Amino acid sequence: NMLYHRYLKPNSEYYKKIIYELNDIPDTYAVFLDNESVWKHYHVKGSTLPEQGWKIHVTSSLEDSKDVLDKVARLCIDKKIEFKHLKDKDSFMKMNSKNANRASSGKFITIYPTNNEVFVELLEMISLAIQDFKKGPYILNDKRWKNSNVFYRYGGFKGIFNEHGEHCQRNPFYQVPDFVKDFDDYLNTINNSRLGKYKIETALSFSNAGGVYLATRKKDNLKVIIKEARPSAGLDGAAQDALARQKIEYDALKKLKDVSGVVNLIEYFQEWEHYFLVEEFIEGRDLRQWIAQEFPFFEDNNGMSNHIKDVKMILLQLLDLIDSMHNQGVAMGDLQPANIMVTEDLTVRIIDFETAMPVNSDDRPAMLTTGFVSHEMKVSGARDWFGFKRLVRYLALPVLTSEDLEGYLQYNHLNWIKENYGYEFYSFIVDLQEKCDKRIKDYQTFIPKEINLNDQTSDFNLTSIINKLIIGVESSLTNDERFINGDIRQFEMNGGKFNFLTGGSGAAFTLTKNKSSIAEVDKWIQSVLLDNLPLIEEDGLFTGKTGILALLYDKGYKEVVLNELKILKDNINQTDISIRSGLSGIGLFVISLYLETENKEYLKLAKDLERMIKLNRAKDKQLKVKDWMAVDIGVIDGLSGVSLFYSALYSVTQNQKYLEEAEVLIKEDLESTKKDDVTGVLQTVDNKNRLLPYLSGGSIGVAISIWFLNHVSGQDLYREEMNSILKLSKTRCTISGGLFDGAGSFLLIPSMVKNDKNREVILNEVLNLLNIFLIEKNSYYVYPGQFSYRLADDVYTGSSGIILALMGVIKGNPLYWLPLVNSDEFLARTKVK
Repeated sequence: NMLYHRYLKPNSEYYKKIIYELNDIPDTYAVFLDNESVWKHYHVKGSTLPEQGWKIHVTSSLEDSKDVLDKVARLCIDKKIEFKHLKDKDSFMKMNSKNANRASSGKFITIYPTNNEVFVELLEMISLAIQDFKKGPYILNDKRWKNSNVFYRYGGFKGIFNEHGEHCQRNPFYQVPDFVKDFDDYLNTINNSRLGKYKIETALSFSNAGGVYLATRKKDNLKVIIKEARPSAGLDGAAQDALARQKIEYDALKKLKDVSGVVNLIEYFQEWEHYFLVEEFIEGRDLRQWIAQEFPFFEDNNGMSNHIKDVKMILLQLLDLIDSMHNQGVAMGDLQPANIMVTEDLTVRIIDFETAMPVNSDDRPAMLTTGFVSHEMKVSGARDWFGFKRLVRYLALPVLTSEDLEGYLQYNHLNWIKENYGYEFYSFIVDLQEKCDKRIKDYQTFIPKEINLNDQTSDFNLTSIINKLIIGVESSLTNDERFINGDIRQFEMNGGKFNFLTGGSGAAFTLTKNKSSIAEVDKWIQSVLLDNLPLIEEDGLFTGKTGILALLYDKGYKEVVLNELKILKDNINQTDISIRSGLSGIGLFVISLYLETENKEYLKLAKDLERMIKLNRAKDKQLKVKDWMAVDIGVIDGLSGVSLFYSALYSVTQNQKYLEEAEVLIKEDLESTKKDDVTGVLQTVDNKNRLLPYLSGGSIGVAISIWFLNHVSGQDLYREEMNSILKLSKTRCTISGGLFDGAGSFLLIPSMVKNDKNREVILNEVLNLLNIFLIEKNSYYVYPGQFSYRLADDVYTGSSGIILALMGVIKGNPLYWLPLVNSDEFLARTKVK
């Protein structure tokens, strides 16, 4: 999810992507680099090393980090010792940023002396060469010498990979082996309170920069936040350490001690070698959390006026607070929902000022929160106001957007606010907006956009939406190998450029269903794709070859598909049973091919795949998840998905066993659901205890599997659960718009509803949701990808997924997003009898 930032290349509506070598190496060394690892390996001579011994770590500050590798590595070659170091300055940053993992932070060079003797031998003569230098980050994993950047401790050298996941331990603190404890006592002997007035209960968070600690002042009982900043550790894009940031938080907290909204400074001192900022411990939630917990996501016809109250209250306080801050010449330089807190009585507080900057300064900040920023703002104070301006609309409609799409989605958003709230609240928002507009004009020449709401209208005609999204896709063909722009996964994942989920086949399949762009599709299939087939190892329905084979077969490439089918069993991944990428998805494809060709060899293969699924299930009951957005419940990556396979297999088999299995797999997924007490809506429960509606990981997925179970068998099982899931149609707003993870999921609800009067309401509800996202551009429609930061045309997040869902509604086909052979006939062919 944080990966998205890497794909916000300037001046594009699409997701597009934006060394420590030594001097004169002796031939006695083998050098291994890394397009994978952070480590640049140095193997010495020919002989390998002990599995575990005492190792030396060398840390280094930034100012001159090159002068510490130019020296230490050469004594690692004078004595001919084995070592490894970070690849590049870039890799240095990842290990030594605020963000970095403390466990192995600081570690720049790792030296491997064999054991005991050469270790102490080395550790001394290193410190003679690197003694006249700036100190680097202390490694909280190791022990230190004097004022030395030389560290040490015991651990494995070349970590084996075992059953429980060895790596032979590196922990946030210091440790001792129960084995070689004796030699530990040796070096012990060669090696040469202000916060005592606080009782530290617990720590909220730690980081590479330091901890944040809940403490009660010794005899006073006042709860305080204690913010640690250890020097030179936790670097910024700006190359500023934890300290420099802390002594900017300090300056600001005083300078606005008079503002009662701002957190109040208690004290600020030094200790061991660290620096501590003590502040007043505030109770409530950030606006992100407040929105998550308090926003009326479910549409009840008992009004939404309560929320209008609280928003108006919160925003006005915030308007005051920002004015106060700007009086004192300080801009809180990251104005966005994370940094605004709000107590149980809804008192607006600002808590972190590490990003504070003098208003009137035109310096690029270290950190920009996409969604609450614009490249138009060139001055610190104006950045605050723009933040607030966007935050204003956000509390009304909590749906992120980037500057690249804001030109479109402001229409959709503002129109939504009116249609759903009073005109009074619409006009409140739009006034407070323009109230911000020229608080900006104070700091900089800013000539704002003139918005007329009647220039964009929301669309509820399925044929119109499908037609216009198609015309969009046709107008948006890349002339390259991807065919369409899509999610970042086109670049991040194997086969992502070609597969059904994020690649060209998704669009080509969709365009084919709408009889559009035949020549463009034929060109892409012939010039690209067929040549890329041999390079896609994965067989997955969405992620790999099988979804592509569906496209290919429909388009007339029997010979290719039939040869692929011959190869399909022989080498088949068997650890994975999901619809996304495992045996269920493949099996579903294989059954569809059976139905189309009536070749009984495909039925046999389908039964072989089932046996593999049975085996996998027996082996262990833990599902394996490869995508970072994958969740082991529901239709895409869990057991509901596998039930799709059993149901389909049942249809071509008439064998009750498969039907009973289909049922059991749904039952199992239903155990991880939770019915809400107020609103009677059923959702799935994540492992992170998140509640999910979406097609990917959510209850809409489970409903689809119930529907298909019922479709093949002529039953009406799980009606109670079903009815509780269709109630999700009352959802207003979602984080994102896409079929898998966003609004598009909800389009699948109406396609499951038999009677029309009930359907038409549900359809209208879900089209209200779609219309937050559906972008009018030129004469046609396009669609925002994940987080509405850029447009996407793929199935996973973009317009192709929407089109398929919408055609699903028309056809009463909740399975229409699956890339199956034929598929216009699939329901008819799998129906009961």
